[PDB]
Amino acid sequence: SLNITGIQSDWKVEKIEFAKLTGERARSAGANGRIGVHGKSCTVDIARITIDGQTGYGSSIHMTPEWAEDVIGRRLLDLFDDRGRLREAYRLQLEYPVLDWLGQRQGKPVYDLVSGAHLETGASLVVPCYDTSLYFDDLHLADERAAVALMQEEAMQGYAKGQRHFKIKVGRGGRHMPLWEGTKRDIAIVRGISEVAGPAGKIMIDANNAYNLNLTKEVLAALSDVNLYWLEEAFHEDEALYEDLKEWLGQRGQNVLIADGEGLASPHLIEWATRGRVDVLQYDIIWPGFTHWMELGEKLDAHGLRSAPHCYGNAYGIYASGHLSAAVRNFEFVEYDDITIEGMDVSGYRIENGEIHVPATPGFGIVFDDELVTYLINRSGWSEGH
Ligand SMILES: [Mg+2]
Ligand SMILES: [Mg+2]
Repeated sequence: SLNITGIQSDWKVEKIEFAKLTGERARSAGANGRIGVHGKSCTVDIARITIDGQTGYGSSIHMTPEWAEDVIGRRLLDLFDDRGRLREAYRLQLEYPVLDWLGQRQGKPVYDLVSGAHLETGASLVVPCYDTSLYFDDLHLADERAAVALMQEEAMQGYAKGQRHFKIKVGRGGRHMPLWEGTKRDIAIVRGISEVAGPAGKIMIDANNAYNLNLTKEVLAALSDVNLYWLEEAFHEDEALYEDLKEWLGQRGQNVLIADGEGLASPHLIEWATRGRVDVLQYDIIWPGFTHWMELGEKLDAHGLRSAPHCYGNAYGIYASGHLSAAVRNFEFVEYDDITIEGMDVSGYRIENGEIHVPATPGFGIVFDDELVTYLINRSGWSEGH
């Protein structure tokens, strides 16, 4: 719900520029339930848009130079819905540099533009987040007691930077380790980090589909004392099996929410959530993205369902995610991964008390190095202009 009234029909997309910014993760990410080592290396595709002689910056995907050629000249006021929402056709490619621009021009943070009546203007935005960096980093260790320590120490690194909530990767038995040994190792790791997290610490687990329903039940029973907040993708989403699991957790009065949605989602996932089998929805912050999320969040709140936008692989989305919490009431967490992108200043954001602090600086509050971006655009990227 952007405000198209302040927008003039004079304002025109004048130049689109593309660059892939690169970085490192603070600590290398290992394997998950289904695939191998993730690594330390990170990249982000960013577009730089010029309207009315002012530059916007932001994430951009599925945009080839020929996509850009076509959009040049167009009125900014044209790419928007009647209700003040970027048209679908431009959503992935330009939604982020466009929104950034809007804030830059208006001298306002994007979250103020998209504001709900649940939050108020002048009041700071501080959003809960969680540490998502706990991968299968123990697979070189035969000694279960060693593995726990390594995982606890990784968690302490996050605790030291202000993280108080932890998503722990599970499903070691699915592919990478013998099923039983792996499964046991999954439990001992979660038990291990749960100490290191303390009692107020929220623990999430994510199996990246490496379980079935009896494995999940076996795992959850071995964690009934752990402050388990949610359980993410125990197996690919199936209503019947989740209907069996909610009722199972109900019997035992064990309060774990069920989260799902990332990747190639079941096209009936939402409906399954409205029939009460999935509590938390996890579509990616880049794809389908911000504008979709804004539309989706609303429906989700009407149903008293929860919004947890997936984010991993793209640092930029962490910061975007935070802004979205202003447009959705039942927003859950910012999926935080500690990454440093060259040319991408995020120091205006702060991590404290298991919470992310969103700056009042215009747009998405990220300061990009105009120069190195211009250096990268020229070196390996591209430009389209009049
Ligand atoms: Mg996941
Ligand atoms: Mg799934």
